[PDB]
Amino acid sequence: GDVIAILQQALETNSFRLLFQPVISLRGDSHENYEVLLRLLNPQGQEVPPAEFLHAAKEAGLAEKIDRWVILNSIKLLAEHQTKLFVHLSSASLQDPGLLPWLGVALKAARLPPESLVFQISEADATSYLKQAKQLTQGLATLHCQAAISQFGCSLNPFNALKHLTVQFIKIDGSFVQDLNQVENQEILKGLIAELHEQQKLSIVPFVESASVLATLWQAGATYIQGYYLQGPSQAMDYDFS
Ligand SMILES: Nc1nc2c(ncn2[C@@H]2O[C@@H]3COP(=O)(O)O[C@H]4[C@@H](O)[C@H](n5cnc6c(=O)[nH]c(N)nc65)O[C@@H]4COP(=O)(O)O[C@H]3[C@H]2O)c(=O)[nH]1
Repeated sequence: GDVIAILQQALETNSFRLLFQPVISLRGDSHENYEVLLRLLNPQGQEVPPAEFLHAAKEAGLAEKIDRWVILNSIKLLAEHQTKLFVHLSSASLQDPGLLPWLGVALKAARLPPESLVFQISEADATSYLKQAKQLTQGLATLHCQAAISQFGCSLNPFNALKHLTVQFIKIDGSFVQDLNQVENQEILKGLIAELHEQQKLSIVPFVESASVLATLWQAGATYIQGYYLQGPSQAMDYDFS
């Protein structure tokens, strides 16, 4: 239609919804972690997935505003439990010199505890905008936020990026848990996890949709898992982590 007109209006009328998908600790950590996922609410009140609007938003100069809406609301809902939220950043926000100054004031205004937010950057974006990702993640550390790289492991030399960035969590690409009946894929997954741990990064493995995969990941040493098998995205944070 005019997705752009709809987005412009949505940003001014709270016509978005946050969903939450729990991230589960396998090694005894007590935080109640959730990933925040965004849905646009169309004029009929239906949830529309990021695939249908984030691209057009960025091209129309709206991506930073969408990220600020998500972050502002995450900070709020959080404030309302040892909860930690994983929040996505678009590439536009990576490049935005105003993000850090604004985030600093936004955190203080809600009186948010340290280590409450983890900002997620895709591997592709971390690599494409390496200098900006370096600066942003260093700044996040100064503000006592954490950071993560998601969709990890698909670039030619995925570990090189970590030489430059300040990140505590690494969320590997969902492709790595497909076809785990093949021993080659088991070995690839195990090696990836092992190398992340050598680098003292916490591994998160998503797309867990089966007991065999859950068990394989647990034996491979993954520090956290996520997937429909545990719980899909929901409007409420009521997962039983205990
Ligand atoms: N097959 C399968 N799928 C699963 C499973 N568990 C979760 N998913 C879905 O897999 C996608 C994971 O997010 P992402 O791909 O890393 O990447 C995200 C991220 O790049 C972007 N995104 C979503 N929310 C936000 C947001 O708040 N801000 C920004 N900047 N980007 C967002 O949109 C992408 C897609 O998000 P979603 O449509 O919510 O789609 C999500 C999630 O709903 C599973 O076990 N199996």
